[PDB]
Amino acid sequence: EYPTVSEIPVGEVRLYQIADGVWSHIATQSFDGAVYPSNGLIVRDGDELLLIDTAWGAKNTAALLAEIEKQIGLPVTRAVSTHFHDDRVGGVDVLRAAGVATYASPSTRRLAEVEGNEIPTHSLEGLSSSGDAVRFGPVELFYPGAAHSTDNLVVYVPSASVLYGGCAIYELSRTSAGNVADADLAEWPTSIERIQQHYPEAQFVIPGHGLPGGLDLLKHTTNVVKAHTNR
Ligand SMILES: CC[C@@H](C)n1ccnc1C(=O)O
Ligand SMILES: [Zn+2]
Ligand SMILES: [Zn+2]
Repeated sequence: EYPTVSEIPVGEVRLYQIADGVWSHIATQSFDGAVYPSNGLIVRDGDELLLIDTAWGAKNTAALLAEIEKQIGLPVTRAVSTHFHDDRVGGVDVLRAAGVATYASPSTRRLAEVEGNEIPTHSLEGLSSSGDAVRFGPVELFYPGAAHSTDNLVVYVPSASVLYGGCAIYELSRTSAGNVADADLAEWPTSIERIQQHYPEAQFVIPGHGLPGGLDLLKHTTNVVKAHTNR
């Protein structure tokens, strides 16, 4: 069973093996009066690991690296943040000090600097236009357009048919919008449709927060965004 926000003390990180060489990482964080789970991805890259997103904070990201060393025992050599928010770049300094090469699009680095969040060192070129995709080792990076944020990327693992949607994709149990302060509500369904059109073969869909599912998380998210738009 997938670890839920109830089973994880703020400060611990769980790993969940989705497929051969693919895991999600799950942390918890307190925010605005509540506790939320948060997902990222780990993808084996030969004898190294590619990390997708921090574990939401320096303390959680330290624990994430410890859990990876304990349960997998391969070095994290590169990390990609999928947008500029704290649940995605909070902990980047921890990764860089541990020798991880940290990456984000110039869009994400720009917005993180404006916001005062941690800034990944390296830039991912070739993702500034909606529908752009670039290979990054064992994953493909995709910019679907503005959704949860203007810079949000999704990540596809071709070998395992795993689509990591990040915060642009909601889990089924979430029936109201989350933090939409930086969102483009008007474009979000269109951006989700680009994901569906580009990855129709996806078998495992991982939202930014909560339980994984299939491609039906995409239509669920569009439904929730439209309902919010209409409120
Ligand atoms: C999922 C709950 C909301 C508040 N949230 C917390 C952190 N990130 C988000 C998001 O919307 O992506
Ligand atoms: Zn966000
Ligand atoms: Zn988020």
